[PDB]
Amino acid sequence: GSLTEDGLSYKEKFVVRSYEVGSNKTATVETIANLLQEVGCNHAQSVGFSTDGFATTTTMRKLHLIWVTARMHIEIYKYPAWGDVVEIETWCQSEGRIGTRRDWILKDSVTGEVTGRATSKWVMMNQDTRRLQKVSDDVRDEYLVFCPQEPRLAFPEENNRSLKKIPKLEDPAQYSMIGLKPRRADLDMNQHVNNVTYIGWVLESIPQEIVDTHELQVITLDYRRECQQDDVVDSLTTTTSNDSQFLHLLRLSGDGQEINRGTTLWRKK
Amino acid sequence: GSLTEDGLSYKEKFVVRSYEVGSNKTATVETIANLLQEVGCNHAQSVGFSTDGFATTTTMRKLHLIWVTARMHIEIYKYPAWGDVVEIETWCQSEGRIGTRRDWILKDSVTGEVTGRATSKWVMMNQDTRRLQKVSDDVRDEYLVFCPQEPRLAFPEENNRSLKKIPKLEDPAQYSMIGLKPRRADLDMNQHVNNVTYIGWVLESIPQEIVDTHELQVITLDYRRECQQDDVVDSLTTTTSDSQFLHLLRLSGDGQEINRGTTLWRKK
Ligand SMILES: O=C1NC[C@@H]2CCCCN12
Ligand SMILES: O=C1NC[C@@H]2CCCCN12
Ligand SMILES: O=C1NC[C@@H]2CCCCN12
Ligand SMILES: O=C1NC[C@@H]2CCCCN12
Repeated sequence: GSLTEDGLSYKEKFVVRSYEVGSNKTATVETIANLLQEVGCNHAQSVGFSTDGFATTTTMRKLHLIWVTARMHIEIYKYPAWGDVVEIETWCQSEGRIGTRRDWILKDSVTGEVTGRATSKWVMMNQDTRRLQKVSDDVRDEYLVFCPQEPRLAFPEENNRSLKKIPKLEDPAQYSMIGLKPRRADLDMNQHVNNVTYIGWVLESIPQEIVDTHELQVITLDYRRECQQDDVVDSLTTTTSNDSQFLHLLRLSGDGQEINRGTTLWRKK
Repeated sequence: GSLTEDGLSYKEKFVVRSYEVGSNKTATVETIANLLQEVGCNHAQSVGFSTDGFATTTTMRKLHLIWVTARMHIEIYKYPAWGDVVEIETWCQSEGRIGTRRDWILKDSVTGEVTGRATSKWVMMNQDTRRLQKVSDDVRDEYLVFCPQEPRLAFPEENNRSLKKIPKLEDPAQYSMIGLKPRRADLDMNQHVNNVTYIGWVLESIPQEIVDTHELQVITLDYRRECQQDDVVDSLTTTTSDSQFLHLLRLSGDGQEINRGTTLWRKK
């Protein structure tokens, strides 16, 4: 792993491990998600930002401010096989006072073809109060020198799937997985439930018949609230659709408080 | 990763990843366990055996026979930090008709000091009937050429922790974590619940104040039965003492035993 020649992006190669593959002998979407997070963290380290998943500046730490993901969007064309080398490039861009965006391009190291792409929107919030806030000028200036100043988008299209509005699933859901609880492996270095865990929980309510005959092509997830260590979650899915599409909702098992919402698109294997 | 000069052992280096560390900025025991499994799998690949976690020979596949873990024992002296390079060496040894043993030595790449060690006992069984069998002469001859013929033990000391008898926890347990269920990430490439998941489940019933003030030094686990995708498990722990605990995993319904084990923790 290293920053690229112009220092405005970061690249790193990964060799798919035996325990990282699923029922098809290819990397799972959760293996891909961890690798996206790993390369994002290595990028923050390289330019001096925090490495705790909050990618903070010295000014942000003084003010108890952190970066939090509001939306994650991943599109995989080909899942790498066990032992394959995948190259991932990542970069950040400011979206003015709104927040920041981190993009990723996944490539097969051998052919150089783009096997996937991802985008994420991040908002600033006070860690203690949980209150969101627009990005200050001082913080913006600390980061802008590490970003390309001309737009560089992983999803440049006009009506791309990464910007689609996501509705709230209405009861009754077609399918459900109830009483899901995080274990210590589901928490990060700061005892917070990892965003990759939520991807796994969304996918738990997809029937096994879909998982067996299809491959996940797109997953978009809108994050609303954090799930604590002692929280219990219910994962809800309703079919909305050649391809299959689903609408997802994660909510607390008790009061039904919303944690996440999302959509998936699957293609016949 | 590569087989060593004499071809009777396999070595590989790993750089600790950001998502592999815990609340102490060091690798978790589950990160270590996955790396042990990864290097065991790379060893099987290198000499032509199956890479599905069963390490089968051509004769075993013809007879629907597989290798299954009966006991796992891990001892960690120092957990590697994020970004550190850990070298792991692994080898197998036949234990006659009983079964086979896989050993591991973990080292800090920079200093060369032994930061940890592990041992595992494996038994042969028909994958369909689940009936255990003593190892046939034909199968023994297929893999003896890949093993050191003189004993090479990660735990050579007589009366060592890796051989201790494990009793069954008696009700009431001091602590418990009930209704644990595996998700798809908890299954391997063949839709079976990964052995590393059981290590996580044993540790769920340890109080958080132990986890916060101590480091896990030793974990021994005796495997009795597999947990299916739709099974629900209860993890039970009682203090026996450093701090020591006795563990039991059992089905949430009938109380059928899945696993039993012991842990030893050192104050931070
Ligand atoms: O935390 C901050 N804020 C600005 C400065 C730039 C160099 C890396 C660390 N940085
Ligand atoms: O996890 C949380 N808690 C509130 C905030 C809303 C936007 C992104 C996700 N967030
Ligand atoms: O006899 C057998 N059965 C499978 C394995 C392949 C490598 C050579 C020795 N082998
Ligand atoms: O996982 C299973 N199923 C039966 C067998 C008995 C001893 C080794 C571990 N076991």
